[PDB]
Amino acid sequence: GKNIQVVVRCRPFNLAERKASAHSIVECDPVRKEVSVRTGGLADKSSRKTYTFDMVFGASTKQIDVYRSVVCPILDEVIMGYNCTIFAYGQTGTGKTFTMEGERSPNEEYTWEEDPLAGIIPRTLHQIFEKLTDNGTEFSVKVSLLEIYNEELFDLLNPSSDVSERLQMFDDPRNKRGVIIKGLEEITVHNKDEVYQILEKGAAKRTTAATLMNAYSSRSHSVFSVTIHMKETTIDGEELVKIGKLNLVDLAGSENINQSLLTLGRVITALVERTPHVPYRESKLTRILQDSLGGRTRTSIIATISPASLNLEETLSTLEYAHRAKNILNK
Ligand SMILES: Nc1ncnc2c1ncn2[C@@H]1O[C@H](COP(=O)(O)OP(=O)(O)O)[C@@H](O)[C@H]1O
Ligand SMILES: CCN(CC)C(=O)c1c(NC(=O)c2cccs2)sc2c1C[C@H](C)CC2
Ligand SMILES: [Mg+2]
Repeated sequence: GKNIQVVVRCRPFNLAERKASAHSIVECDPVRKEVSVRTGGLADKSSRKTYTFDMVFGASTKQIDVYRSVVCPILDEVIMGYNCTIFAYGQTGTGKTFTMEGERSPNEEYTWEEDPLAGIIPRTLHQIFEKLTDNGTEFSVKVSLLEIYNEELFDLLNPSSDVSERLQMFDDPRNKRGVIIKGLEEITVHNKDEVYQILEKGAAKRTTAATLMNAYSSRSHSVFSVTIHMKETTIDGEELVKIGKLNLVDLAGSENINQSLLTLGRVITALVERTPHVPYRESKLTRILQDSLGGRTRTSIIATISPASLNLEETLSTLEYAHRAKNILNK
């Protein structure tokens, strides 16, 4: 057994909000694992709504804080031969993509491997090599990026095929939580010095999918997957063979047509209510990620929220959803 761990990350105010002397309606207390939301009142007299999570990260949280506290422990587990998934869930504009992918610091100040704005995916890839290269491990790394837009499936990493070619999926008859995606490419990442270019290619494929599909970056779900095959020779000369898997899933924005997002919510409702039928089959996303939801994968949710009063209602909606999720048992 193990419950799904759910963490909240509040994003900071941006330029416009900061010059507009915006006041945060959100207070985060990481030590009591608590986010408090100002639901009407004033900064003078106020009703507040409070929520407890597995972790909360306030507006001051940096990319390094998330990597150290959330990602390292999960990566260690994938290195031990486990499957793990991290979802980012939240309204458009609250930092899902920032969290999972990150941005470049302006004016070329950093290399990619040192950029403070690097998110979970590049930091993860960089550390896999940095951990396994030096200790005595023979290992391979494959990555894939399967994205879902309007219940069709796209491979965003494959450098020799166009983005507009949809893929097909079927059930795996060997394993039962399982599906085969015909024609999804697993790209072998030979060393840390091939990481950037692989991701750059996918970036370029993203730009075009965006031209072709309306509000692609908001309405699409992406699943970036890393697989590590490892033959470890222990200092005692014993040879340990293991398979680690990590899914990094950047969900469609949750703001109030998206069958996968609808079904995700229904799948979570079913799992926390222990309704005996769980509607996995009702969308591509919940079929692909069936094992992440009441399955054998260690699963974490980062719910991204905003400090601004404008987003009160959607912030509340994110936190209620995220808060339900805590009750789901995986193994
Ligand atoms: N923790 C953060 N620190 C700095 N900027 C952030 C943070 N979270 C989100 N942002 C900023 O907010 C804007 C939108 O974030 P983005 O990753 O596109 O959100 P989403 O993917 O949820 O729609 C971007 O300008 C991004 O740089
Ligand atoms: C900054 C442009 N890049 C990196 C090429 C990204 O947008 C990006 C990622 N970010 C990054 O790799 C970085 C940010 C800052 C330092 S490294 S991770 C990722 C992509 C795109 C790809 C489709 C899937 C996974
Ligand atoms: Mg985004």
